Amino acid sequence: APRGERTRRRALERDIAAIWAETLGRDSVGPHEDFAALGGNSIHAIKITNRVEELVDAELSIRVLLETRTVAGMTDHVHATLT
Repeated sequence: APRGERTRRRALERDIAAIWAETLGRDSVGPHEDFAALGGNSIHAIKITNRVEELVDAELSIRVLLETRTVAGMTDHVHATLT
């Protein structure tokens, strides 16, 4: 039962990490790296969030990125909304 839900969530996490990496101009971003430690600013926060919203086809507060601050944290806070 939760093998499936772990697979579901890791797939989202992969995609969100790629959005962060592209936006922040890095080859990749780790699941637990802090947004600000990566040089993330308000412009990046908006772009990442806009793209994650297009990805899951749902509107999300910018607080979702800015209060979780990691790709894994954001994933979980989004994966919840969808569940």
